[PDB]
Amino acid sequence: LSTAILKQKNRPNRLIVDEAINEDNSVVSLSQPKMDELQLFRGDTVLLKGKKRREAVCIVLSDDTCSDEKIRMNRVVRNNLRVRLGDVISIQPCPDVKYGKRIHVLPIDDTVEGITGNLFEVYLKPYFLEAYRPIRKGDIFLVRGGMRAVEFKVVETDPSPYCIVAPDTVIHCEGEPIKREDEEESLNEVGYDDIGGCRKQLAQIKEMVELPLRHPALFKEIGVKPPRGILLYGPPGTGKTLIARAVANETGAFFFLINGPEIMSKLAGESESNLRKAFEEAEKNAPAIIFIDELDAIAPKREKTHGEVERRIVSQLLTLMDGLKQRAHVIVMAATNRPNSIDPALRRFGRFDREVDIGIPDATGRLEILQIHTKNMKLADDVDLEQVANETHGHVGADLAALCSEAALQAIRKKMDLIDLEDETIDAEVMNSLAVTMDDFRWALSQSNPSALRETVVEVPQVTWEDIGGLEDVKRELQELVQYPVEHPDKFLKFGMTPSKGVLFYGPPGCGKTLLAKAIANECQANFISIKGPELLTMWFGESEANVREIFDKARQAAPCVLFFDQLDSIAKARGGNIGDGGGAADRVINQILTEMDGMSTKKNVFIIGATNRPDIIDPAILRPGRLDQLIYIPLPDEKSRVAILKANLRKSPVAKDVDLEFLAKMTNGFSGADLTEICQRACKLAIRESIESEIRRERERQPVPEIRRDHFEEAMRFARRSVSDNDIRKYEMFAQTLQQSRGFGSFRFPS
Amino acid sequence: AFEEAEKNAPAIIFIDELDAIAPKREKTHGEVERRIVSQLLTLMDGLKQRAHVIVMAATNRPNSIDPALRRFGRFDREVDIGIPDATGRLEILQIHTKNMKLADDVDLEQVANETHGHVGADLAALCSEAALQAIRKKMDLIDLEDETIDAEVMNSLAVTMDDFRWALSQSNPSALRETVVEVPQVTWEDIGGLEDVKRELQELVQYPVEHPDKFLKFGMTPSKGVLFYGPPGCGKTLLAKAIANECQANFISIKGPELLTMWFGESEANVREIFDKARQAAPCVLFFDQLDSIAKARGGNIGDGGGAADRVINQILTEMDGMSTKKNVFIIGATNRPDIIDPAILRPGRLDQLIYIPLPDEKSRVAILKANLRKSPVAKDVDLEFLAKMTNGFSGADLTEICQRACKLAIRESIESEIRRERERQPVPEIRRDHFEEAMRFARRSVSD
Amino acid sequence: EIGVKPPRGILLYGPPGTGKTLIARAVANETGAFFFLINGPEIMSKLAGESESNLRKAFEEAEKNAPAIIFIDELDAIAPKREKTHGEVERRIVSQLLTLMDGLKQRAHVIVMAATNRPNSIDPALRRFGRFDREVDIGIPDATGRLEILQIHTKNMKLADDVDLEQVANET
Ligand SMILES: Nc1ncnc2c1ncn2[C@@H]1O[C@H](COP(=O)(O)OP(=O)(O)OP(=O)(O)O)[C@@H](O)[C@H]1O
Ligand SMILES: Nc1ncnc2c1ncn2[C@@H]1O[C@H](COP(=O)(O)OP(=O)(O)OP(=O)(O)O)[C@@H](O)[C@H]1O
Ligand SMILES: Nc1ncnc2c1ncn2[C@@H]1O[C@H](COP(=O)(O)OP(=O)(O)OP(=O)(O)O)[C@@H](O)[C@H]1O
Ligand SMILES: Nc1ncnc2c1ncn2[C@@H]1O[C@H](COP(=O)(O)OP(=O)(O)OP(=O)(O)O)[C@@H](O)[C@H]1O
Ligand SMILES: [Mg+2]
Ligand SMILES: [Mg+2]
Ligand SMILES: [Mg+2]
Ligand SMILES: [Mg+2]
Repeated sequence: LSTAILKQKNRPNRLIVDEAINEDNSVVSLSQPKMDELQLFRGDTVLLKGKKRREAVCIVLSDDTCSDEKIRMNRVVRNNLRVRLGDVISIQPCPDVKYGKRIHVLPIDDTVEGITGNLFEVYLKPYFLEAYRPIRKGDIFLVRGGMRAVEFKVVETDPSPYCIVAPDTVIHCEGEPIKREDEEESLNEVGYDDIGGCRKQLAQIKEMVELPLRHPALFKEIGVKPPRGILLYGPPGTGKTLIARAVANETGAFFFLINGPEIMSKLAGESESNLRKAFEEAEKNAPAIIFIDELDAIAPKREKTHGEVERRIVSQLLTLMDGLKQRAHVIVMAATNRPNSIDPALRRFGRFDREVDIGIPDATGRLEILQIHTKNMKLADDVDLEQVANETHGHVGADLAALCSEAALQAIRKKMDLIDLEDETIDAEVMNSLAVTMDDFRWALSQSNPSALRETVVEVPQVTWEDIGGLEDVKRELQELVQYPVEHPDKFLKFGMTPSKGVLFYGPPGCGKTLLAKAIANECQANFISIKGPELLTMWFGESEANVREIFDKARQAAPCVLFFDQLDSIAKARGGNIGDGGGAADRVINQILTEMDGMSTKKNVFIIGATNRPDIIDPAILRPGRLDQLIYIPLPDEKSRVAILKANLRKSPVAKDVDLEFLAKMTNGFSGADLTEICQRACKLAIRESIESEIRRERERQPVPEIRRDHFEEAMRFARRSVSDNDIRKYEMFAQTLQQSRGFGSFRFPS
Repeated sequence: AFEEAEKNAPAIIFIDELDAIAPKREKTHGEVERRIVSQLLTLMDGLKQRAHVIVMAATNRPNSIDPALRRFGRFDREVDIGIPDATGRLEILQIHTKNMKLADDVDLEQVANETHGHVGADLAALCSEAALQAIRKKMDLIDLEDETIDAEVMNSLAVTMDDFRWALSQSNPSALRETVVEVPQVTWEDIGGLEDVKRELQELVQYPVEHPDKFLKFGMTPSKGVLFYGPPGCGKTLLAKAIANECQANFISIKGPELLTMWFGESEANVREIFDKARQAAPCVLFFDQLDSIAKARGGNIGDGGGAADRVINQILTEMDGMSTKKNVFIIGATNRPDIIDPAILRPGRLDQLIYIPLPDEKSRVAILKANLRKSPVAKDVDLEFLAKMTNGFSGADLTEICQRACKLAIRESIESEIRRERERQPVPEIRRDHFEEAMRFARRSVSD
Repeated sequence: EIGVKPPRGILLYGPPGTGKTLIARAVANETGAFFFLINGPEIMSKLAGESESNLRKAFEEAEKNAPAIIFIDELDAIAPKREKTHGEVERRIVSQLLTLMDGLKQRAHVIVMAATNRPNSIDPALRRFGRFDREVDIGIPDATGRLEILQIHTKNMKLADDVDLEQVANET
C-alpha cells in the first residue's frame, strides 16, 4: 500500500548498472537477448533515465559479458547520470534524434591548467572529428591527452537537448572553464535514496509531491484534489531539512525557498508584500513547491502573540493559503520543530492538511542511515555496521553523522606521525593507506552522546559491577530489567505482557544504592539521565511542572533510557502536608510526576529508578505498581557480604598477605559498606603517614612502606565506629515487615 | 474601498479575517492600528446613511473583535455558523461526493453517523484520503515511474466503502489535532469487573446524544459531571482509556498541572481555550486526570504563595457553568485524594454525579486475573481462582504485576535454556505453576488499610 | 580522501577567566583565513528585522571570502531557548541563526566559533551536530598548567634571580 511507491516492482526495462570494460564515453553495451526483449537494433540511440533528473544518450551495442539484467556503462556515463554502480535504471530509445547544428563545450578549470596547447585542437578537434557521439546538456566527458586528461562539459547542445556531433558542426571552447567545485556540488546532491529510515514518511511525501506531478490524470479522473499542504515536524536532527533538500533536487517543478525570519522587513507592511510576492511568483510558474523553513518563526498563535506585525503576518499567511482565490496547483511544505506553536487555523485541512511525523529511527532505521552515510567513505574490511547500529541507542541521524565524522578524525589522528602539519603536501602512500577502521568506530562510540541529552550530561566515577560486593540478587535483577525489554522483545510479545519499568531502592545510609546507580550508568546499554532531588523546582509559578514534563520528554526521546532520582523523598512526598510550599507547588509537582509515569500516553521504554532514605514519607500513589513497580530493600551487609566488600575495596590497593579480611568481617556486625570503606581509607592514611615520616627521616639523615600492614588495620579499627544505630534499622525493618505482612505468606503452593 | 462600493450600487463589501484589522484598541500597542479601527467605525457609521451597500465580515475568534463593532447599530445582526449536525454532515457528503466516482457499496449515512465533530473541511479531508487509498490499491498495477497508465486501470479506478472505512479510521477533527495523544488500545472486555460502572458510563455517554427527546419529555437536564475517586490502581484511568478508545464521542485528555503558566493571565486563557475547543467538537468528553492538582481547597494558595491557582479554579467554575445544557460536553475527573478537592466543584450542578471505584472483590479479582491473561498462553494446571482467594486486599495493579513477574520468570527460564543450547553447540511454551509460585512470594499489597 | 566533511562548529564554554577570548584572538592571528567578529548584543537592534539583516549580512560577508572564521562572542545573550523566551524578536533571531548555520543552502567553508560562560542557556537546537559540531571545555588550570601560564606571563617581565615561579604556582 503506502510502501508500494518505494518498490521498483522489478520492471523488465529497468536494469542493473554494470561496469563497462571497453565501451567509450558515448556508447553503452547490453546483452543481445535484452535487445530481443526490448526490440532494439544496434546503433540505436537510447535515452537512459537517471537520478537527480539527469538523462544521457549513448549508442547501444551487443555484448556477451553484459548480463541480461545488467547494463554496461563507463565512468563518464555514470557521472553524467549521477548513478552509482549496482543501481537500477531503465533504457528507452531517444525519440526523433536530430543531428547537432552547433555545440558549445566548456572545460573544467583544474584540467585546463598546464595545457600548453589550446584545448580545441588538442582535445576537441580529434575527439569530435567523425565522432558521431550523442551528448547531452550538462554531461561531462573525459578526454585523454595533454599533461593531464581534461574533462569537458557541453553546457549548450544544439538542438536542445537532443543532438549528434558531426564533423561539420562548429566546435568552440570559448568561455570561462566550468568550476570543479561546481562539479562536486552537482555531485554532492541529495536524492530520495539518501534519506535513511522513515520509509513510510518518505512514501507519504512522494505521494504528496511526486505523484500529482507525474500522474495528474489519476486525480483528474477520480475528481479529487491532491493534498496541497505538508508539515514536517519532529525533534531536531531527524532529517526534515534533508527531505526538503531532496525534494528540491529531484522535482522538475519550480522550487521556492522561504526562510522564516527572512520575511521580516523594517518598513510597515513590507513582510506581507514579501509573502505576496513569494506566493505570486510561485503561481507564475504554475506547478511549484514552496518550502517555508522554520514555520514557527513567522506563524505564532494569534491569541498568544503580543506584536501587531506578527499577527498581521500570520493572517496574511492564512489568507494566502486559503481565501476567495484558491491556489492553482501550488504545494506548500513547511518544516517546524514545535508543531504546537503553530496557529491552530493553519493546521486545518484547507492550508496544512497533511502532517508528516519525522520521528526517532529505530535500530534497523539507524542501521540503514549508517549504510547510506558510509557508502561514500573509505572503510576497512573488519568494519561491521550492525554492531555500531546496535550500540547507538538514542541517536537521531545527525548524531550518526557526528559519529562518522569523529571516527574519520580519529583515523586521521592515527596517521599523524607520518604526516607533517607544516608540510605543504602529504605523501600519496599515506592517503592510500589512510582509511576508517573498526577501532575508530569503537572510540567514536565511546565519545558519542546523543544531542538531545547534551544538556543533561554528568561526569560519573567509572564504577563497574565487580566493584560492588554482595547484592548479587539485586545485580541480576537490575541487569535483567535493563536487558530483557531491549534485547528480547520477541519473548514479551510471545507471552503478550509488557515489561516492568520501576525500581525503588530503600535502606540505611551507606548500603549501596547510589553505587548501583553508578554501575548502571557506566555499564548498562541504555542512556542515563541523573536527576538530583530538588533541582527541578523553581521560583516561578508553573515552571516546576514544566521542568518535570521536559525531563520526562527527554527520557522518552532517548528511549531506551534510565531515569534516576537520587533523593526521591525530596521531590515526591505525601500530598497535603505542606502549610506553605507556594501555591501547592510541591503537590502540583507530585501530580505531574504521577501523570507522567502512568497516564493515558502510550507506555515507552523508559525505566524510572529511585533511591530514598525514608520510604515512609513517599506518597503512596508513587509506590503503586506501574509506577516504581518493584521495591528493593538494600540491607546492612552480612559477614559474607562484608568479606566481598573488603575484597572489592582493596583489589587495587596492595595489602599484606597476613591480613585476613574474614576476621574483620566476623567482628564488624552492623557496619555499613561506607564504614568498611572508611576503615580501609584510615589504614591507607596511616600508611601514608608512615611513609612520609620515613622520607623525612631519610632527608634528616642526609643532613620503606611497601604495603598496608596489620598494625595499620588495628589502629583504623580502633578509630572505627558503627554508622547506623539500631533504631534506624528497626524502622526500616518495620517498613519491610509491613510490606511482608501485606504479602501474607512466606510460602505459597497450588493445590494439586 | 468604501468609495468604490458607493460608485456601483448595490455593492457588497466582504472583510476576510476582520480581527486582523479590528482588534480591541486597549489591547493594541500602536497608534496606527487604533486609527484603522476608528476609521472602520467612522466609515461604517457613514455606511448607515448609505442606500445599497452591505458589509459582511468573517472571523474565527469573535471575542477579539472590538466591542464598538458589536455595539447596537454596528454589526447589529451576528450569525453563529455552528458545527454541522448529523443531517448536515450527510448533506455535505452528498454535495461533495457527487463529482467523485463513488461505488454502489458506499452509503453516506453510515459515514455521516460515524463522524462526531467534523466541521466540513474534515469531510473533504476524509474524501481526499479515501481517494488516495483507492489510488494506492490500483497503484500496484501501474507504478509511478511508469510514464503512462493503462486505460484499464483508469476504468478500474473507483472509491469503495472500504476506502471510506480506512479514511474514517485515519480521520481526526481539526480542533482535536492540537490536543491528540496516543492512547493504548483498551476495550471493555479488557477491563475486569466493574460491570455496573461500565453500564453507567455507557448510559451517561449515550443517552443525551442519542435520546434528548426523552429528557425533554420528562423535564430533567442530563448530568454532565462525573467524578472518579478510589484507591490507586483500581482502574479509573483504565476506564478513561476505554472510553477514549471505543466511545463514539471525542476525547480531550489533559494532565492536571499542564495548564498552568508563569505569565500573568496565561493560565485562565488556557482554561478558556481548552473548554472552547471542547465545545467546538461536541459531542466531546473532557477528562481531567489528577484533578486534585488543579482544584484545591480555596485560601491555601492565598495564605501561602501567589494565589493564581484560585483564579484558575474560578475560571474553571465560571466556564463549566457557562456551557449550555444542550451542548454535549461531559466532564470526567479522576483523583485519589478526594478530601483535598475544593467542595465548590462538588456542589450540584457541577460534577453532580460521583462514582467510587472500590478495591476489587473476590469475583472481581477473578475477572481481573482472567482479563490480564486473555492474550497470554497459560498452562491449564494453574488455577486463577486460587490466586484470587489468596490475594484478598490486592488491587488490580497488584494482580497485574504478579502476572508480569510470572511472565518475567518464564522469559528467564527460556533464555537460560537457549543459552545452554548455544553453549552445547559451541522449553516453556506456556507459564507454569512454579512461576506463579515465585510471583506470589514476591507479591505485596499496594494500598494499606 | 577520507570522504567526510571537516567539522564546522566550535563551542568554547568555561568559567570566566579561563581564556576563551584569548583562544579566539590566537586563532584569528594565527590563521590564513577571513575572520569576522560578531558580538552577541551588538547584532540585535530596536528596528523590526534589523537583527536578522545583520546576521544575514555577516554570514554573507563570511561566505564571500573563503575560507572564513566567524567568532560569536557571548553567544548566551544572543541565543536563548525559544521555549523560555517571551520576546518575539529574540525567537526570530534564534530561528535566523538556526537557518544560517544549517538550512537548505549550507555554508561551504565557513567555520563558526562561539564562547559562552553558560552553555546550558543556549538553545538545544544549536547544540546539535550540524550547527555546533563539538563543545570544547576550557577549564580551571592545574598546578602544572598554572606554572605554564606563569612562565608565559612573566617572559616579558624583568625578573630578578630570587624569583621562584614553581613556588608561586604551588601557592595559587
Ligand atoms: N534520515 C536521515 N538519513 C540520512 N542523513 C540524515 C538523516 N537524518 C538526518 N541526517 C543527517 O543529519 C543532518 C540533517 O539535519 P537536518 O537539517 O535535516 O535537521 P532538521 O530536522 O531540519 O533540524 P532542525 O530542527 O534544527 O531544523 C545531515 O547532516 C544529514 O546527513
Ligand atoms: N556493596 C558495596 N561494595 C562496595 N562498596 C560499597 C558497598 N556498599 C557501600 N559501599 C561504599 O559506600 C560508599 C558509597 O555509598 P552509597 O553512595 O551507595 O550510599 P547510599 O547507601 O546510597 O546512601 P545515601 O542515602 O547517603 O546516598 C562508597 O565508599 C562505596 O565504596
Ligand atoms: N479492572 C482492571 N482490569 C484490568 N487491569 C486493571 C484493572 N484495574 C487496574 N488494572 C491494571 O492496573 C493499571 C491501571 O491502573 P490505573 O491507571 O487505572 O489506576 P488509577 O485508579 O488511575 O490510579 P492512580 O491513582 O495511580 O492514577 C494497569 O496496569 C492495568 O493493567
Ligand atoms: N590559559 C591562559 N594563558 C595565558 N593567559 C591567560 C590564560 N587564560 C587567561 N589568560 C589571561 O587572562 C585574560 C582574560 O582571559 P579571557 O578574556 O580570555 O577570558 P574569558 O574566559 O574569555 O572571559 P569572559 O567570561 O569575560 O568572556 C587574557 O586576556 C589573558 O591575559
Ligand atoms: Mg532544518
Ligand atoms: Mg544517594
Ligand atoms: Mg491514574
Ligand atoms: Mg572573554
